[PDB]
Amino acid sequence: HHHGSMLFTLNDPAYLKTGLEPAISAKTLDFHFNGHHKTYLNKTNDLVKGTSLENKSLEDVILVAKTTNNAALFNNATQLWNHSFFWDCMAPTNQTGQISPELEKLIKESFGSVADFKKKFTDSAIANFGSGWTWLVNINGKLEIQNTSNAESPVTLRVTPLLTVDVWEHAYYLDHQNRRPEYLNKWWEVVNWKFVDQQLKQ
Amino acid sequence: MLFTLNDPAYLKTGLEPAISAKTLDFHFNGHHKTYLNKTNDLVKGTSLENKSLEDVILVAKTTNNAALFNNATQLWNHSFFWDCMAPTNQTGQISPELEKLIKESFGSVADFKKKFTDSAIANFGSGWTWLVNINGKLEIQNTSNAESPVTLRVTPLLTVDVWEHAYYLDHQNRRPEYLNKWWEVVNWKFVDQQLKQ
Amino acid sequence: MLFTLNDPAYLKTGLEPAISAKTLDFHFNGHHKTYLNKTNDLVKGTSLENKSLEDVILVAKTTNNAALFNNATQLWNHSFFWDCMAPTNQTGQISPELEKLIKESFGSVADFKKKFTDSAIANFGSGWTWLVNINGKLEIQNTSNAESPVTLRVTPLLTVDVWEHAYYLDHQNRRPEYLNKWWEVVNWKFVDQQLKQ
Amino acid sequence: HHHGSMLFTLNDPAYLKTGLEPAISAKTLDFHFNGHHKTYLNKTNDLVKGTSLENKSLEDVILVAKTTNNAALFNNATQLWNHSFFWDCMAPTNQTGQISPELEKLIKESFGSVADFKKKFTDSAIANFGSGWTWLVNINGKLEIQNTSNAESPVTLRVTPLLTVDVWEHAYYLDHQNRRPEYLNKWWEVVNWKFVDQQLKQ
Ligand SMILES: [Fe+2]
Ligand SMILES: [Fe+2]
Ligand SMILES: [Fe+2]
Ligand SMILES: [Fe+2]
Repeated sequence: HHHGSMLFTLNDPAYLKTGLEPAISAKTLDFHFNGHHKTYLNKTNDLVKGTSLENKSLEDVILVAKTTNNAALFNNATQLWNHSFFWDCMAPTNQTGQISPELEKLIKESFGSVADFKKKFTDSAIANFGSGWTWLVNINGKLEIQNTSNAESPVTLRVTPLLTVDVWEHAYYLDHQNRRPEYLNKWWEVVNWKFVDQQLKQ
Repeated sequence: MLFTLNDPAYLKTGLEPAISAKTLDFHFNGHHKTYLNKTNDLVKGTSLENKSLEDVILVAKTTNNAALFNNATQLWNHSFFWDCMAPTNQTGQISPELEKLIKESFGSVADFKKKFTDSAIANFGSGWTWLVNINGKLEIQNTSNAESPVTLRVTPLLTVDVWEHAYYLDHQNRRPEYLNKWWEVVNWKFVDQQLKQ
Repeated sequence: MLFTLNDPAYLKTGLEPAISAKTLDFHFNGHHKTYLNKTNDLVKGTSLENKSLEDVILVAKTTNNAALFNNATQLWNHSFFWDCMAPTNQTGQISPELEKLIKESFGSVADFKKKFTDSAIANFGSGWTWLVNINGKLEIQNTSNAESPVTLRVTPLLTVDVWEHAYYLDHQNRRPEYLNKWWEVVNWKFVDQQLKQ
Repeated sequence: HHHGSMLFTLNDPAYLKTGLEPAISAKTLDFHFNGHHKTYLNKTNDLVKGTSLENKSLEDVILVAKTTNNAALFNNATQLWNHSFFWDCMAPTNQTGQISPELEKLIKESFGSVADFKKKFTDSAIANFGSGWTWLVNINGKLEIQNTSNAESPVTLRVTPLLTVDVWEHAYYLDHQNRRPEYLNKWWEVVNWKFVDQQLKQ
């Protein structure tokens, strides 16, 4: 069938060892990336080998898992994608850039103001019960805030994800314990707005 | 501009032996127009006015709006469903490209039909059974109630409706008999056109 | 020993104008007996032999056994459904006890019926709409597919089946008209007995 | 209308300050009980007061939330109950007691052996994806293992809960981070078997 075996791989986030203070500590990123993310990577790779999914791209694996209702594969493959997306969403504070004019317009149009968007994104992330994610998605020029639970993700949907925050407790418990609002508040300072704008141009 | 529907071409003729014109009257003039009315009502006076149905569906899904998602997606599902069928003498045939991908994912066309049929039979409650194209690999997907691959980064090729209203008047609980007769009204040229858009 | 059903006393007469004898023919002899045989098939050769249907349902629910849960609970749901109805001349009345709890919980019987009815209309897809007693406080519950309060620490008082097969032959897409006329067959004697013991 | 208003309350677990080493540290119990459990208690009391659920038992409030699909009420009220049950399920390693011959009888029958039960329960709890709980329940004399998600709980069901472990990440992340198997491994050493026996015989 093939003799060109491939697996998924992960590269260190550039800020892995220095951290994302004051939002996310270097300690948290160690357990988050070397623990959770690599666990999802190894499990996705184990479940796909020796099957018709070997060598398929991660997004094809995610959509096959979703359409065939394969829970174990969906949970690991989509968690593998969500964290890779999550790392691009953030940067050390001095390297975040700013909201582009074009992106600022669509935030105003969909939410009134940038300040209002942040509060509604934050309140939505706080209200997201249990493990999951809160997303900013672009629907053909209209922006929306989406909550998902556990590994569910808009990567499966006909939308463009612009931004996500992880509210699984492992994303913040070492630094913030039960104070998720304090986690989300400081997380705004590490949002990589250069990436959000680049996601908008596609 | 409100969303609108046009009668399926075979509305008065029916799709015997799968679906009678009687059933099509209730299915289109009842259920499908009901979904159309609710959708227009839910969108009227909102920021969703003058947006496509697909945008309306994805807005409903991403914002977890059940009432809007259920009616707008059901509105899309039936329009796709009607396009998937034709009277037995106007079905066309499975294209060489499509047979090729069917054989790849399921071995043979006969095997595909079998598994597709078993999947629709196993689909408990209300819902739909779909054939989708995932970047060159075909898959059979069951969805519940109004759920639909129209939300997903996949291409739907074919669907059969297994809500009981799609078949109860002609077949009552004989859903297997509905599905196997349903194969005779599959609009294969539509399926092939979905593969090559 | 394996589970059994006995014919509803009114199987040949129907519940006109709510449910015809024909609908009852497919509803009982088709679906309900199908759920019975599959429940019987799944518990045969297993540790569930000898256990009551309720134990089987709770075992299926706690172990996430979908096939066993769907069949066994639908098997219970339909039995409870039949006892909830009677021919229009044999429905009995709302007792003073139940009437007090209805207006305590819902304001008036008129507001209750409207809201129970509005609830069943809103119960999207296949499912059931229930009146339940929670230690003296009553509530309206919507469930999907085979889901049921029989698993819960509540006492069920009344249910209407809104699977489309429950009503499609008599009312097709007119679920409100099925519910409107379903009220005339509510075995209000039975609902009051559920309120005791 | 009456003149004896009531509220839900919590008492400190007896081991709150000593901890449950090596399974759960005193620091975790501080955030878990004083943080999470008390937050669930105040939200439950705040949601019911001034309503027709005021002065109703915790179990009645839960079934009303569940039957009427009241998400905010169900999540807080049921989590209030889940943790209270969880604290009774545990005791310091020197005060756990032993499995009674009658409880041992039902375990062997439903699971083959006590060794096989612990593995199944542990494997079930490791596979419980996201936030949730893993339970041992008695169904009219037959025992079963149940996984639930987020706040879901057999307190809603016509069964007797015998034992639960909390697998929300806040239950273990400060002591064990992503090593949930190691948390569950040590958690067996703090299981209060005499509480499990009392649940069976009541
Ligand atoms: Fe994470
Ligand atoms: Fe339909
Ligand atoms: Fe039914
Ligand atoms: Fe907890």
